[PDB]
Amino acid sequence: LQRARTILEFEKMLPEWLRSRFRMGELCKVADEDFRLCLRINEVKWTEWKTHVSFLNEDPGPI
Amino acid sequence: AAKMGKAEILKYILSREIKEKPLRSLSRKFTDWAYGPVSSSLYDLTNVDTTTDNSVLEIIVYNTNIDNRHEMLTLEPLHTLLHTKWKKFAKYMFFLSFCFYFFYNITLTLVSYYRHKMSWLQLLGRMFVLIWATCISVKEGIAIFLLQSILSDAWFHFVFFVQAVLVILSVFLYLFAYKEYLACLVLAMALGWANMLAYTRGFQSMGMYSVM
Amino acid sequence: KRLKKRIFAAVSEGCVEELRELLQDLQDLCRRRRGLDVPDFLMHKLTASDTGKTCLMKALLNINPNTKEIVRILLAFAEENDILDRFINAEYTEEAYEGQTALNIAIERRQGDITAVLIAAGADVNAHAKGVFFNPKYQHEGFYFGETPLALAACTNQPEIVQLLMENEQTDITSQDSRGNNILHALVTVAEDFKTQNDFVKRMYDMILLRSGNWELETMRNNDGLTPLQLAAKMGKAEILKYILSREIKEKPLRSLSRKFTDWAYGPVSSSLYDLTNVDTTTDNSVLEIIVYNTNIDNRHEMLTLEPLHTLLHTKWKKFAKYMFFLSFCFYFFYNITLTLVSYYRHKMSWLQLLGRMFVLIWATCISVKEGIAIFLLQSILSDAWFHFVFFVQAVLVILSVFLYLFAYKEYLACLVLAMALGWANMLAYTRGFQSMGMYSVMIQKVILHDVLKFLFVYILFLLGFGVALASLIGSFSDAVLELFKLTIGLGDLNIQQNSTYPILFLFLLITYVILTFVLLLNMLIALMGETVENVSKESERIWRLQRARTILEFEKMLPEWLRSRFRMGELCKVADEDFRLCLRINEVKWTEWKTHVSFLNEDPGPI
Amino acid sequence: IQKVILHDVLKFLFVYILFLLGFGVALASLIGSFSDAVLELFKLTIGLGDLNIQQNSTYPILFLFLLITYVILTFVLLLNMLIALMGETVENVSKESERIWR
Ligand SMILES: COc1ccc2ccc(=O)oc2c1CC=C(C)C
Ligand SMILES: COc1ccc2ccc(=O)oc2c1CC=C(C)C
Ligand SMILES: COc1ccc2ccc(=O)oc2c1CC=C(C)C
Ligand SMILES: COc1ccc2ccc(=O)oc2c1CC=C(C)C
Repeated sequence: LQRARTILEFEKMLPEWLRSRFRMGELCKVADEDFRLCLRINEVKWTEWKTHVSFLNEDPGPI
Repeated sequence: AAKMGKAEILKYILSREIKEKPLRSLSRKFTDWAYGPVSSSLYDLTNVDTTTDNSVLEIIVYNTNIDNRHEMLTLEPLHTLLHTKWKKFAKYMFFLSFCFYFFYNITLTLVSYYRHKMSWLQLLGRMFVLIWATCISVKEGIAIFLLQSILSDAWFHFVFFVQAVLVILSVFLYLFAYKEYLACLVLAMALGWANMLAYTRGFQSMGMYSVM
Repeated sequence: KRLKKRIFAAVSEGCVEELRELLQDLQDLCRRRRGLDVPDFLMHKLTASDTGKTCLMKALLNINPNTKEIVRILLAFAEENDILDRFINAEYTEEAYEGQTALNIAIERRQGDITAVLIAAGADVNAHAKGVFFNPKYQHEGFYFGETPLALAACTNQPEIVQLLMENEQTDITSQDSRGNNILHALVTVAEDFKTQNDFVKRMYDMILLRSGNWELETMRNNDGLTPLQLAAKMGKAEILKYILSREIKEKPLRSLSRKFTDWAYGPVSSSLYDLTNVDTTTDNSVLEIIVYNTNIDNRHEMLTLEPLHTLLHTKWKKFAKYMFFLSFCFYFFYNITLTLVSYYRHKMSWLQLLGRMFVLIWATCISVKEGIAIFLLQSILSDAWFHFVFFVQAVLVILSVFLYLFAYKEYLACLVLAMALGWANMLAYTRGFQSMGMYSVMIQKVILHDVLKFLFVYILFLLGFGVALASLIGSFSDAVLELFKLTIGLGDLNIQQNSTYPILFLFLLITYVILTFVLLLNMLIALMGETVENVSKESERIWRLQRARTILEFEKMLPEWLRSRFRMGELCKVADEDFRLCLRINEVKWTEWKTHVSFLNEDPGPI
Repeated sequence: IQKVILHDVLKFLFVYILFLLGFGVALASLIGSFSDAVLELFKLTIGLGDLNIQQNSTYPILFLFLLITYVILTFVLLLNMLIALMGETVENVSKESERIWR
């Protein structure tokens, strides 16, 4: 918790145009006429086996 | 859900994947691509990031009255977003903070009793002390004025301001020509080494040397 | 161009009747385009130009409950135009995804029903996927299933689809992809422990192996040079390596493809012959030299409790190195005793002094030769690669000393002392054998040195922190700061207690230093009783088994060749028709598993 | 129990004698010269600080650096013995010394 305060306090110490450069996440079209700043987290699941019907990008490549 | 500390109802907001086709928009944790057992999942940061006035970070982290803050900070669009901010901001800045404050207290004891046209390394060393201690009184003077709390980190904003003001109050006594130019400057340097112990909040090996 | 994109759109959804009339339009497009004879025109209207994705791919990507109807119309449309070979066996042309071959899409989507339709129509079941995705450089970028549709069926846990591909004719089970792997490498490459994977990789290793029936597809080497046993050791896959060394197969027509033969069983007492065909240091690689001489993996203590490994360390210990390591411990101990005697204590020299100096000169040169090889042959320096260095340092400094006597320098005396002082440091490095000396390893002593230096890093600050306040009450600091830590040693000072300025304040400052140091000293013992106790007692017992296991293998390379011919573990046994394998005997007693015994080599149970 | 403790102290002495001999050869170079210096070494742990051998003719700053590393490393080994007794001896003997007493 004491580290987590020092991360937020330092971000207010940055200038405004530094936070524009250092930006976490990318814009992604998740629905029709929608764009959201989104974080990518890659996970590997071996137990839950199912066919995949809810997926945005058909071609799986990190491009 | 962040301010009251409700944990498992906040897991449901940041991981609300909805696979139904007519309303997939009302969802977070989108799946970008899945191939067999390897799947790439886009969590959402519409209000879960310090880019607006409030955020889920500033309400979870900058908060003392609740409870339970370590459990909410292991939720997945939060716990990754601390770690990505740590890897690109503050593993550089906190180590840069640790050196400039360490070279500050080294310079205090050297120019005090050990060592116009002064010596060139002695003049630039005294130049480094005068500007930097005033920056701490300005910086920590704001953080006290903006803000139970003193158990966690609100006391630690005070003591750097105390170390800053006593150096400034010392040289002001030289303008008023008092005897306490010597004694109060010593108490500032002795309290200065106390706050280098307050940079032990980052180091995991120094977790057992906290104040708690 | 509107007609093309409406086909890819109608295929993406369940629009059956829209897809029919588009094909009725596209067939009417071919009647006006009879001049090109439509090989490529039928491809160009059903395949994107840049990516090479086909309409048959596009249905299998987007699984909907009308997918079974979309494909059977497309395959019937491909059959009317006689283009079914190019329409099914088509592939991407991107930099990634090279040859994804829509059969592999249906196998990925866990759709076994539409899988059989493609195979019966002819889907070229050995269609190698390539490209940078399926052969990823980083682990999270892609998925390495093994570049074979037969591999992906068993790697993604589809047992009935393993059956459909294998029983097909031109499956070619022993195929090698890029990187050279079999299917058995691909199952070994992709596995974890029993957590996260409920044993499917182990049984998918099984089901492919019985239908193979031969010793190719498990004695085949990839481009690196490894068999699926050796590659199971190098990557550290634990429970798939339990299955190789304990693969007993009780079926009569193929009992040869087995390890852990049962030699004789009588009631609850059974004698089991494990196998050592490549599990013993008699070839270039082995499962011992790949498990023991390896630092990059993880997990080495778990693989070394597997049964043809764990016994084979113990049998080598009982007949080689409980003799040699105790012989190593005495010759190095008599070495450092002889150094300090001939240095300062004690032509025609004295006879016991001349033979003592004779023992030092030849032996220290042997260490520089022996450890000079082990450095030249070879992250690593955390475990035993640093310990090969220091004996060479102790060897060379004695040799460099006497060379300075040839160059007549003053440093014949001083460098020889530093060699002797470093010589007693390496007798502490013979504490890797003794189990009582497991808590005196370097891994624990590094953690303790980490926890003391950070305590000094607290203590120096409070030494400087209180000490500036001592310097004000009267170098004045350099006199007072020496009085401060000597007070903790026990030097109480009376004259500086009687200060001119504020004697009651300096006495109050002294008593708070004694208390706060006593707080910090108690704060160090909480750090060691809290953290160090549990985890290192797990770690120092696992690093002690491993450090012994390196000393057993290093000693075996120190034996001559004809000594390893004499000292031989295991015997030759006829386990099948016209087969002989060097095999270890392990006698075990099982009382719970009751069964009649039908798989046994020797009918008469006697140890003869 | 008293056999196990005597086993764990003698192996600590078997570490300590080596570091007594190991640092002590470096003490013998900075100036029997060893037999005078090796007596000063363990009496320093008893509490006999010596002033004249602190003022060496050859390299006084090196011998002071050698002295402070002996005090720390012995304090490491002394802490290393208490980890051995709190880690192993506590659980098993409390199972064993109650069964051997009955
Ligand atoms: C170093 O990044 C941080 C920093 C602070 C915290 C605080 C709360 C927490 O539970 O997690 C955190 C992480 C994530 C660490 C890793 C290794 C993903
Ligand atoms: C990166 O700079 C730092 C680093 C750490 C601290 C610590 C406390 C504080 O109040 O101030 C700090 C500053 C700002 C100083 C300047 C000169 C802008
Ligand atoms: C003394 O033989 C050794 C030597 C080293 C190891 C290292 C790993 C391991 O787990 O087991 C080992 C054994 C077997 C001991 C017995 C009593 C069967
Ligand atoms: C059995 O002999 C030993 C024993 C232990 C060691 C230890 C390290 C080493 O590098 O060398 C050794 C030798 C070889 C010495 C000779 C004279 C052939």
